[PDB]
Amino acid sequence: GKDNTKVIAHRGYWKTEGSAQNSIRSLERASEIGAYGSEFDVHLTADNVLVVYHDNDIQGKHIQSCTYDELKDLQLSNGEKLPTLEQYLKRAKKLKNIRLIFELKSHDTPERNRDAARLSVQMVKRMKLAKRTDYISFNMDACKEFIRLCPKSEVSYLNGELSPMELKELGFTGLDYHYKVLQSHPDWVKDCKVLGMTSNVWTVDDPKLMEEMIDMGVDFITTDLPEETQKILHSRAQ
Ligand SMILES: [Mg+2]
Ligand SMILES: [Mg+2]
Repeated sequence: GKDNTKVIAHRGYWKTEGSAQNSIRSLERASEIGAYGSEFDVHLTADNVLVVYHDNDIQGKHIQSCTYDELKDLQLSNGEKLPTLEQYLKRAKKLKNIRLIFELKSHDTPERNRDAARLSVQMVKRMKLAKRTDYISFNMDACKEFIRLCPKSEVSYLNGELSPMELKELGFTGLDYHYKVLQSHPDWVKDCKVLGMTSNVWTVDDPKLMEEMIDMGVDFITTDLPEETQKILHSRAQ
């Protein structure tokens, strides 16, 4: 029957010429290929500036305890400067076709996670992107604050241990779980459907596994090879 699986470019479309994880180029290239969404990772600096980067440390600097001034001139793998979230969102605003899959990274206390989530929602709001921005996090305190602040927004849990029923009760609108969790709990995708929630799986790059997850009926696949997933979905729709 009909596949209902859409493609999320993990860290943007970075496995392509001139691109880099979590970059302006990767966001642009995700849009250029027509992916459903582009995922990116967000930290709050010591001085409350939101920046875009996966790892907790960049070139020996721990992002969450450093000021933005210490970090601002550090370069990505393609020579771009470390993006501010504001810069990321200014570019995303002109890219109309694409959903923004905003991962808030885990912060150092529950209260700091709440602060990072509040400031994230404020930035998304002032940049006029609340309609196109979905939140994901490993951190439960961050997720709960996004749910509280944005009851009509999409919020999915990353960490893998809560059933869809448990997530629905907390006000989540989806799960976004490691593929092995969904292999270990093969009924959770169906339960999400029954519960009116979305299912997302990360980070799936092997073609046999993409097929397995599409067969299971995941709403989204988060991948470092987004064009391969698109090809597979196109061939299957023939
Ligand atoms: Mg079919
Ligand atoms: Mg991420």
